[PDB]
Amino acid sequence: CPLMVKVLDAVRGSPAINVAVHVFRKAADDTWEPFASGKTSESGELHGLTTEEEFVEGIYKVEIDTKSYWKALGISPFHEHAEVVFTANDSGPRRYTIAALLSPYSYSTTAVVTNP
Amino acid sequence: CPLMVKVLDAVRGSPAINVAVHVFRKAADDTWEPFASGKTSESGELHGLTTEEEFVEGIYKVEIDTKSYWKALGISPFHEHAEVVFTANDSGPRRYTIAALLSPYSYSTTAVVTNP
Amino acid sequence: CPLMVKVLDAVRGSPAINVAVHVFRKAADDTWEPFASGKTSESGELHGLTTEEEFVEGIYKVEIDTKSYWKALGISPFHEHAEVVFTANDSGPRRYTIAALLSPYSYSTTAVVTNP
Amino acid sequence: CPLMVKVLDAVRGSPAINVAVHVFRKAADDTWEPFASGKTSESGELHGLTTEEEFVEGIYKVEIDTKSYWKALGISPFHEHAEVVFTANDSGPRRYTIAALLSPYSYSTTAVVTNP
Ligand SMILES: OB(O)c1ccc(/C=C/c2cc(O)cc(O)c2)c(Cl)c1
Ligand SMILES: OB(O)c1ccc(/C=C/c2cc(O)cc(O)c2)c(Cl)c1
Repeated sequence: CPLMVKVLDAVRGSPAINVAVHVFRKAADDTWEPFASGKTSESGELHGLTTEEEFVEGIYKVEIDTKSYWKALGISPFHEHAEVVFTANDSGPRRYTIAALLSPYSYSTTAVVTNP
Repeated sequence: CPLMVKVLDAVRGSPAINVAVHVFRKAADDTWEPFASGKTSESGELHGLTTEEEFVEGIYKVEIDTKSYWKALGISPFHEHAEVVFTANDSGPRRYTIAALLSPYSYSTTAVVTNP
Repeated sequence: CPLMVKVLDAVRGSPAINVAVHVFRKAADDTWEPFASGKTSESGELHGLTTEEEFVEGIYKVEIDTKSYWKALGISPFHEHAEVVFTANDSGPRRYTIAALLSPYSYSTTAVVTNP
Repeated sequence: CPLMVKVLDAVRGSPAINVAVHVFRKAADDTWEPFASGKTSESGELHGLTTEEEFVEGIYKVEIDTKSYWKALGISPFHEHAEVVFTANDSGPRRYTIAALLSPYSYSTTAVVTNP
């Protein structure tokens, strides 16, 4: 797929499983249109959010529901969620992996952008 | 200073200087109302955004114009901006420092929540 | 394999390719014995460092040559290398992924520990 | 203060208090000679490690006893310690802050290098 999301847990040393993820795309009217959604697998990965034909040039926001994830482990986390906003495919079609590493009061995110 | 924002540059190994920073607070209609903003100092810090009386419980968003920072340095930046969304809670006397460490394709953020 | 190393580049938004990696194991005499070595592939991954029979209980140090990596891109980085030191398999045999995310003046590392 | 060390807790969202910190300097025989050490304050900071005259160019190692920190909080910590290895260079008047952000299975570190 042209878009994949990977989530890691820095407290447990494991993939972040069952993490809800929502993708929005900025519409012409400048509002965030819902584009795709899903949940991470046993390996902390989310595959199949979209296809090459559907994943056109645009501004995208990937929202990772970190709060729900931590609450289900008894932790009262700082953030509501992690948000990643970026322009996609404005220099031709590429493959995007959005990775996040999660702690209760901190997170980091990076992007791996590759051209097939 | 119940809220401070500090921004660092992981490429140059320096404070992120003259970075635009916006704080929004979610309203009743769940809209993002502008709350405070400014530009980071020579120390990469932004103080005096708000006061203890004005900084009530609620949901807050800190938005960092990372795109403009990297452009001014001539790196092609991946993110449109860096966004940090959290709930301010009154559980005792608290002060919040929102730190962000910036790279062209990644950022990390942490909250340092302390009792004065 | 029971030990894999993954390295990402936060400046370029890509896997960190051709990164030299050395693994040491603390010997009885309390010196660091050379245990395994290798280089990351096109995907930023290093496979085949060791086997289940060889990867016994111990204290291990994984040294990632970050300086050589950046120098070959014209960057004069802060760190000599990234070092990850940890006790392995003292609670039974497990699989270890050591991940690093690299910037010129910063890096982060995490561990994904799974039980097959 | 040409060298400061600051340590933060990504789980509790707080300064890492009373953390042991050791600084070593590589000798001619390429041995790690003890150079300075101490314990972080209530602010997670360690000042007065050295002086401008004593802090000559060379290779330095900052070692943080993260294992003992997490044990005191009852989390099973992955790393034996966190280590940061860098070359101090005289290219102009410089001051170094070595920051580390700690999780049980991960840490990130950055250098803030500034001209007084
Ligand atoms: O295919 B795999 O086995 C795999 C393993 C680990 C990662 C980790 C990515 C990462 C993101 C951060 O913000 C900080 C950090 O230290 C690591 C990834 Cl993308 C893939
Ligand atoms: O004195 B202060 O007000 C202060 C507060 C916070 C930091 C450091 C923040 C930091 C954040 C990350 O997401 C990764 C990382 O390695 C470091 C520093 Cl240096 C200083």
